[PDB]
Amino acid sequence: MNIFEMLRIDEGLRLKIYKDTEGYYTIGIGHLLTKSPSLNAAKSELDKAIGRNTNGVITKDEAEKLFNQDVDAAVRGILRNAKLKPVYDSLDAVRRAALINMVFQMGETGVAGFTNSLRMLQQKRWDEAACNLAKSRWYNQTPNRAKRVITTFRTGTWDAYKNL
Ligand SMILES: *SCC1=C(Br)C(C)(C)N(O)C1(C)C
Ligand SMILES: [Cl-]
Ligand SMILES: [Cl-]
Ligand SMILES: [Cl-]
Repeated sequence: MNIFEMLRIDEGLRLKIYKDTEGYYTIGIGHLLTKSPSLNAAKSELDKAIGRNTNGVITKDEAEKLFNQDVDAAVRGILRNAKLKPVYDSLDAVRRAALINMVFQMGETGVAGFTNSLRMLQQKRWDEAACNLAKSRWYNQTPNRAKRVITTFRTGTWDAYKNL
């Protein structure tokens, strides 16, 4: 298991524009195109992202390219952020993946806002961090995915992603 395999499980793979859990136009492996309710706007974002006039459909290779960029962007976002960087630096490799996962899903600013959870993570109070993380819109809206990510922070193992 690694961050790519982890996010691939959590995000799935779809080669045609679809709406994510929040109803936003998305493609590939959880690549958010736009929050605009306009399919045309989403298609424009897609063509720009891929560098060609797509019929709202991409190849697996193209999906994986966007995915690579997006994982890179999440890590980059964590390292540039004054709140996220110290937490990330304090974590082991498995828990680092859990933090990247959160940033991939909700964005740098969103995760940076989890002040109390971040402190507990920094303190290595894993059970307490786990409980605090669950007290969120994130957990309530995507409970199975949040449970997997939280289990990863709680245990520092890939147990939540085995047999998946
Ligand atoms: S997060 C607080 C709780 C814990 Br530690 C367990 C035992 C899982 N619970 O049922 C809660 C929600 C009270
Ligand atoms: Cl998805
Ligand atoms: Cl992009
Ligand atoms: Cl879920």
